[PDB]
Amino acid sequence: PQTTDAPAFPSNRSCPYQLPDGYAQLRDTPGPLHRVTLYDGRQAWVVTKHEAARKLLGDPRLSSNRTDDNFPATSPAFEAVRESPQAFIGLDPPEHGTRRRMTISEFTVKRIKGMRPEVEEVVHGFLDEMLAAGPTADLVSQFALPVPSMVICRLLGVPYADHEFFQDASKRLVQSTDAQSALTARNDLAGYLDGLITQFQTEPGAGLVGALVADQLANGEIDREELISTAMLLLIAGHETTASMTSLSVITLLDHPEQYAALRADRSLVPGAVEELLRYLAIADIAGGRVATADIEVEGQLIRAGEGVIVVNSIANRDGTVYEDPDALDIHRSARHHLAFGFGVHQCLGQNLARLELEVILNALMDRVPTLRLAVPVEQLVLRPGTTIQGVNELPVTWH
Ligand code: HEM
Repeated sequence: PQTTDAPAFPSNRSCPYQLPDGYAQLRDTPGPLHRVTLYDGRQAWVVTKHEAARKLLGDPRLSSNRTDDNFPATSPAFEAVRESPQAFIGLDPPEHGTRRRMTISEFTVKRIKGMRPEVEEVVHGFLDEMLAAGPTADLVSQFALPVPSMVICRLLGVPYADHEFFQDASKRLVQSTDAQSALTARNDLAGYLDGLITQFQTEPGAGLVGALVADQLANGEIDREELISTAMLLLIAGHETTASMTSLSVITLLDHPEQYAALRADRSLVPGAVEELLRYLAIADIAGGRVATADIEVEGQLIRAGEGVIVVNSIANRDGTVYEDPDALDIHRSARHHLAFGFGVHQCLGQNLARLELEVILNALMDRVPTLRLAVPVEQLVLRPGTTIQGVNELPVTWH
């Protein structure tokens, strides 16, 4: 018999908005932790319950150091991160805070509020274009990706004129199935950002990269390679997460037409619906990895120093002790306290930007394209694997 008490992890989704069978199994198994086997045969722990996930994400004994040999890499592609200097996502205190603080001023509530006109312009512009062209369209390449791309590039000071290059590099990295393809995509982006830094040293300019070059880099308070990695992190996260939330939300909303109609009739529901979609779709388990630097006892189970732990926020978000009937999409529920953005010192820096983008995107689609519908059946879509950010390669749509 082939039964194991340490199942292969991660698993791939067969439905965009449902837990893989293996994950539903882990969700139902008692206790905060479960053993899994990673692609390389190493055993790690997964965290599968909501409160335990918050506790462990808050535990400084669980390090985010991706350069540690014992870090729970889930594919050969993940060997691209550990090669070059880490952005603050891969740092622990105190280095984490000193670096994160260099970027936080771009993401304040006041700044995000001030960005609304820009986001609305960008959303409606790419919609103007896609709609004028007429159906059939790929919602991913014509809308879901370029919108957040343009927005984050403005925030960063990355010239949108180079979009074909850096969007392809982003796409290659996210779709990477091996180490060499990931390393090449990373190096391509790194060289591009390196040249941008030199350009800023000659001629100062707007955007976070411009500011970091003029200030911290000029004071030697950040390494050039660290600045590259930081800009890269913000660029890729800025592009890829919102793109996936857009595509998957459209698919999910169209599969729940009663809720989608309700959303259209009462736009005050949009912010709450965005939270529920974030909870339900939980696109970023790829960002729950940790390595124990000391023994941690968790409700009778022992995590040993040197063991990998992955906090699986999609499974945690389906904890029925927190969300009644957790596998039901309910745009009227309180999806508050969800872990789609993590918890603690590494909680998503871009979360409020993401929330603004998704609110504007959903309102715009309901306003401008009320007849939007998929042009192929949901079953024909190709979902990305559990080793990357959740999403679809392409999303064929049509409308009146
Ligand atoms: C759209 C939905 C998004 C989801 C579901 C999401 C998810 C996550 C998660 C789970 C983490 C925690 C990683 C960890 O604990 O190791 C994270 C961190 C982070 N995210 Fe987001 N993200 C989204 C959008 C964005 C956007 C639009 C940006 C803009 C740049 C962004 C930038 C970041 C950064 C810089 C971090 C690292 C924070 C730190 O380590 O201190 N994310 N995100």
